[PDB]
Amino acid sequence: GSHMKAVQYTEIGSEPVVVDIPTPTPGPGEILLKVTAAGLCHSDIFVMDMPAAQYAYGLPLTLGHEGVGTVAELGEGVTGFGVGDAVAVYGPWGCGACHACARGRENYCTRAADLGITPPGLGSPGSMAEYMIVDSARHLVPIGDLDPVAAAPLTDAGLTPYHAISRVLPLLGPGSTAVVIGVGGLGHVGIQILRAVSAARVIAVDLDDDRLALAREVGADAAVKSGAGAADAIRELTGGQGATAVFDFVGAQSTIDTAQQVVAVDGHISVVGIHAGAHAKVGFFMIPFGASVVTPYWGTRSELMEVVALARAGRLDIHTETFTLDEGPAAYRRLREGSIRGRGVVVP
Amino acid sequence: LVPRGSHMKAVQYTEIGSEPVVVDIPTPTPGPGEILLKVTAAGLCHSDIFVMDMPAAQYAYGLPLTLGHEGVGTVAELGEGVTGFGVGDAVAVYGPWGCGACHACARGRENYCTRAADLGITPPGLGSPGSMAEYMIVDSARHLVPIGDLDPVAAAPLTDAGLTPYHAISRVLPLLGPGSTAVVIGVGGLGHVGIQILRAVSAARVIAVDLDDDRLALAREVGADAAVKSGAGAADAIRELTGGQGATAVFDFVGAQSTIDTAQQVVAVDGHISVVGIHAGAHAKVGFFMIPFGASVVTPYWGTRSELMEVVALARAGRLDIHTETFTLDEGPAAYRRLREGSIRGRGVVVP
Amino acid sequence: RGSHMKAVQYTEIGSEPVVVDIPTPTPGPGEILLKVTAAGLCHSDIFVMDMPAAQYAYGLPLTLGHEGVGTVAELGEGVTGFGVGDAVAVYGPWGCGACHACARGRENYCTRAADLGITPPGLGSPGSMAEYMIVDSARHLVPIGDLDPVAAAPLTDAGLTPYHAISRVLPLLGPGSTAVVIGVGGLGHVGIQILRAVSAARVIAVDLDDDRLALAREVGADAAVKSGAGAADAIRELTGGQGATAVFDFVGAQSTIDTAQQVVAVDGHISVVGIHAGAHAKVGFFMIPFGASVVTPYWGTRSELMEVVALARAGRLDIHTETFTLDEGPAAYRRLREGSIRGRGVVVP
Amino acid sequence: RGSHMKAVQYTEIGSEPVVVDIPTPTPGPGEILLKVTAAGLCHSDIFVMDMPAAQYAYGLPLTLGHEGVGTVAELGEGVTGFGVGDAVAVYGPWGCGACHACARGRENYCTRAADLGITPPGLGSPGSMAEYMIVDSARHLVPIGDLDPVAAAPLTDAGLTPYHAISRVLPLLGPGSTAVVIGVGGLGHVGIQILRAVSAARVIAVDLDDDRLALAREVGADAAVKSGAGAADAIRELTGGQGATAVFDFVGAQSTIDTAQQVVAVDGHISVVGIHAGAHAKVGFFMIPFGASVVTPYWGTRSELMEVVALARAGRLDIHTETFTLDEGPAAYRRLREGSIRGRGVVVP
Ligand SMILES: CC(C)(C)[Si](C)(C)OCCC[n+]1cccc(C(N)=O)c1
Ligand SMILES: CC(C)(C)[Si](C)(C)OCCC[n+]1cccc(C(N)=O)c1
Ligand SMILES: CC(C)(C)[Si](C)(C)OCCC[n+]1cccc(C(N)=O)c1
Ligand code: NA
Ligand code: NA
Ligand SMILES: [Zn+2]
Ligand SMILES: [Zn+2]
Ligand SMILES: [Zn+2]
Ligand SMILES: [Zn+2]
Ligand SMILES: [Zn+2]
Ligand SMILES: [Zn+2]
Ligand SMILES: [Zn+2]
Ligand SMILES: [Zn+2]
Repeated sequence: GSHMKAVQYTEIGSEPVVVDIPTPTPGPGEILLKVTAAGLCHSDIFVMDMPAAQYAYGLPLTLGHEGVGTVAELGEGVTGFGVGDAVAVYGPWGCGACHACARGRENYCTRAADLGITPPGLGSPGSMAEYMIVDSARHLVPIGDLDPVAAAPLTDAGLTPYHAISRVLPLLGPGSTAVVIGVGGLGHVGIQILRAVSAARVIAVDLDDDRLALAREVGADAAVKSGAGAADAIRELTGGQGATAVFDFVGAQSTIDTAQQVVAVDGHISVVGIHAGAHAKVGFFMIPFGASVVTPYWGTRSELMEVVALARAGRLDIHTETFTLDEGPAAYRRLREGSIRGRGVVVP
Repeated sequence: LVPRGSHMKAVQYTEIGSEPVVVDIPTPTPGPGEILLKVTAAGLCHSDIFVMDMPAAQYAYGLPLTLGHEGVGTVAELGEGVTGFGVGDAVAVYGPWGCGACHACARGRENYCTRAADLGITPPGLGSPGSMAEYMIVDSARHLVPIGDLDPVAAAPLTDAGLTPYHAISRVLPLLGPGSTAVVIGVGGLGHVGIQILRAVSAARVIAVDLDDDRLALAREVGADAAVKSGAGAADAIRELTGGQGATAVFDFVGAQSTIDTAQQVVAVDGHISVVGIHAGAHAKVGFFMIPFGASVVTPYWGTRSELMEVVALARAGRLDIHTETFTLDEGPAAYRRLREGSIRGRGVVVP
Repeated sequence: RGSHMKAVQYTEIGSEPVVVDIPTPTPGPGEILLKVTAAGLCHSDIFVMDMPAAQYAYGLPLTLGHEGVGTVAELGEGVTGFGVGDAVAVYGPWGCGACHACARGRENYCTRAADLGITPPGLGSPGSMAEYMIVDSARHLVPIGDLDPVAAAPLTDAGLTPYHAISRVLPLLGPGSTAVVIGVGGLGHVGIQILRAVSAARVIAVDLDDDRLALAREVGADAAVKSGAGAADAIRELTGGQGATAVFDFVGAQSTIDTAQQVVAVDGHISVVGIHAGAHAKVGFFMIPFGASVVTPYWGTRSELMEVVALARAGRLDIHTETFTLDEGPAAYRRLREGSIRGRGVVVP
Repeated sequence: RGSHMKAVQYTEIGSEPVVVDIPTPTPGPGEILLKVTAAGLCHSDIFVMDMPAAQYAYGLPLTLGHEGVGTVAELGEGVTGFGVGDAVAVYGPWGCGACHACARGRENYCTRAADLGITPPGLGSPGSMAEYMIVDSARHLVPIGDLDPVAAAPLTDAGLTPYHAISRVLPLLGPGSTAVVIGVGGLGHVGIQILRAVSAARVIAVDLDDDRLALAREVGADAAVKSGAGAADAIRELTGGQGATAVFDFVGAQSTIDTAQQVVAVDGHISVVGIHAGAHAKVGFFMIPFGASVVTPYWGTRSELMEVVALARAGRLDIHTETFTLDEGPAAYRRLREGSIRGRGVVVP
């Protein structure tokens, strides 16, 4: 096919539309994938709600940074995969040559911004299209016979909480407690990860009893309703010792405040969710001694392989709702109104 | 609506600036050479809105005016001397009446009659009584085209929604061979038919341009090879699909200055731009280094009689799928309100 | 044949052309070397040399002359179809020869020439204003037989360009049709001759001078009226109010384009042939009659140039010429700028 | 490359084609050497090889193959426009390139080719049924991109020839028109697909074989009629009493031409594309409807070949092919002679 359907963000303030664009051809070192599943996440809405001044990803933009597909054509000199191999796309592309990239932590590449290296669906053409280009073979991770619909969320919904947990995993030994705030998209996977790679007790925190009920099924040992009573409730569940780690996937100021009120001495707060302006206040007597705080970014490539390994072993169960490519824009309206059970996935 | 006597219901423009109204007016009787039709379907056109929005100083079609220049019906009464049609024959109304005697008319191109203006010959619904009524007069048998057993609702838009794009395409059809690209701007009442015509009478690649995801999907449904969003990025998106070579012909059914601007930015050397949609003041700028060499531009008008016959032949062969919404005569004014807000999917059609 | 040759070149922006001594070119494979017998002057050369430093994109130094006629001097490797001594005219608007437009015989509308940097002689490539010139391919040579080269040089542009413009709508110009010619200078004077030879259309001329109107009548215009605000009414006066089938605007000013839009007939045509930067037709509803198409044509096709040469060889095309030597080249361009050349200037090396 | 190559040649009148070794050609200036990727064969080759020895004057030996496709292997001196590796189809009816017909983009109707001895490859010049082939000029190569060469080879004749015949009267084939196709095995099979792609004409297929008529319906024929004395009555029955706008007779027998004259419409057209020696239409008053033109078209133009390639690459043209190796060339011609090839045989060296 000389052209292909793609869900694109074409102008500021408008809804994404299904438009026809040229089918890309892989240059030297590139790989062309036939997309088999493309995930939607709230970060797409956040990007699409940016005003004209702040948005810096160029228009038009093919959406979709949660991509999985099969190798369709290999660019010149690309060995490592064969036509038909099922692969997941590593999102946070880096330069590959800086100290951070050499350590595997391409998500923390120190030259990507200066060089204009952007992830697919966030500056580079995304996965919500019949075909997509991947810049390099090192940004492809094999998935074997993993169902592509289940695999697509793993590239962000799985990778991002996995990285946040991995940053302080040595603290989550037996006897530790991990608090998960927001047990929807990412927190649901975070709970499953915590139970798989650690023996820590998991406390779920969310506004909706519906979300709390599911959190208990996937391993959460206790559930608390979000609000002004959450802090007291969490400490009541842990005596007065606090939570070794708090993974806030909401990112609102109120949830960060709850995290700072319950984190243990020498603990950790991970601000994963994004609410513009929300921030933790790290100062003496405003947070326990030794309790570190960070805003993590996506994850490393080796962590993506580990997330795939968890899924192939039956340890990650991602709730998905499938959509057609033509249903792409409709799916984003569904995501906007919070009417999607778990994760939305477009199957071209 | 069961026929009931010497008066008929009609949708009329009666005073400047007001909405049209349904009225019970006398049923006309055909004079010698004329034909009385029982109307079976009357289509709504955006040009009706343009006419009804003209100020008193500009409007020159007389009041009251029975609206509707998109008419099909059945022969009800033959005027004196009229042979060639029998009572009951299903016919489509050729709209752009001409004098029939000038050089243009002698070639069938009555839409370009050079004497109609001087003689006061005006089309039904645009100066003469239109088809949005139970009955209508047609001036001459040569302005009737048989439609056979075609469904009236689907046949009525053929007289303008089909005929007008068909004529614009026909003007440069020899340019639209295999390997050519035809750009269609607008997938409304006319554009969604133009796409189908291009697929049926040419091997050109068809790229549609519109705003709504619904319109772009409609374009693909009716046969467009590709569809892109209108606006500032439309020109680049088209040239991406053409490999930067430019479009052989651009058919602009919107006619806004921005869409004409896009047409000039994508038209190929020696190509064509057809400005079909009407926006007052909007115009192409045909000058050196403002448009590619040899790229011609025209504002076409309706179509020829032989073209209308060819449009009916396309419909009877199953090559035209006209999207319609049906209204009653009493709903006529409400239908025009729907047309104003652009909530009519395809073409609105009144069925007496 | 000497190793050096005389030529006239545009050498630096904003300055006048100068006479120079440059190496005589040698034809590579596929090319043909001509001994120039006449090189025509054209106002388009002034337009090119008036481009500011930034806007000019035709390269320096540039041997001028895009109206070239000569005799075959040396055949490049593999070139047949012409023999040494054959008198040929140089087809100007070189194309790639391989795109759909080129394959249809419309090289002037080649869709690849710009991308490939293919430019006409004298407008990017070495022109004809020199003792010798290189032609890239044999398909850009047209035989002229024993036709006087001074007469043939203007045919390559002054004849080909109006001929193409008329040819685009010739089927409209049957008996009873009317063709309006605005401007009876170089191209319009030839345009009238063409219209009389290939059609039975009534020709009405429009110009600004009593002398120009009288010239128009002499070359076959049935009527002539003065240009200006009253021009449109004056034409409609002669046509009985019917409007003109086609309008060929060889001036191209905004005022003449405006006139053309006021006189063109329903389902007619307007050809904007003259070049005035910024002037353009306004093609929209209520600003132009229904069905009246408008185009800016470009030069002409190769088969059209053959037909122009056939008209001239049959005694149906005459173009007033003034002759200059190569040394008088820059002088002739001074004359061209100040509009003091009657007809077309031709340089004879 | 090796100093010699295999070629399927017609070396003696009345003989069968044989695989012989001949020197590998080298491209002179302006020429292109192709490595052949596909060489189609058709009944025109059998007709040529059936010419009696009494009519033979010159031409032997002849490398067969006028339906050639290949990749550029070596560029002659001065040739630009293609690079080594480019996939190209060979335009068959070579012309002089300088006459009016050639300049108009109708080299198939070149008026100088016969006098100059310019013959098509495989029909007077070395054909494509060999490891390598010479093309005289770059303008006789048409790029095909990534189109399968085996699918491209038949289109150089089985596609181009019906496309040209239809194109000659395409403006007549509007909605409401009827096109009759006599002989739907090869050229007519592609002609049916062309008619459905470039027009809205109703297509009536006429043939002797019931299986070929079923295939005709599958590729766009609206009706099927048994060829014979009753075909004219059956065709009229299908069109009322109106007749067919155009009749494309790919058989060319006297009986089929007679049927064409009995069904063509007033002001219609009859295209005699197939060849049967001595068969002809009788164009005279009351022997054919008024205004119905008759012609024997020849092959097609280069721009038409580009359009045929465009149709094929868009998935709108399909002909069944059976591939043979170059060593099997004679076997392919044996199969063709006994009429057991479905679609088109293609030789792949
Ligand atoms: C990092 C950006 C500011 C560009 Si965001 C939040 C609009 O999404 C891109 C990566 C997707 N994702 C989603 C949720 C959380 C995170 C995270 N904590 O890294 C990342
Ligand atoms: C000087 C220009 C920039 C306008 Si130009 C590159 C189009 O002139 C040289 C091409 C010859 N010629 C001269 C006058 C008019 C025309 C025409 N109307 O075709 C063609
Ligand atoms: C040498 C032959 C006398 C057999 Si002849 C010119 C029919 O074949 C040429 C080869 C192409 N082709 C095939 C069939 C018909 C036509 C045509 N109608 O031109 C052309
Ligand atoms: Na637009
Ligand atoms: Na027969
Ligand atoms: Zn995401
Ligand atoms: Zn890096
Ligand atoms: Zn209308
Ligand atoms: Zn008239
Ligand atoms: Zn000139
Ligand atoms: Zn070209
Ligand atoms: Zn053949
Ligand atoms: Zn020739």
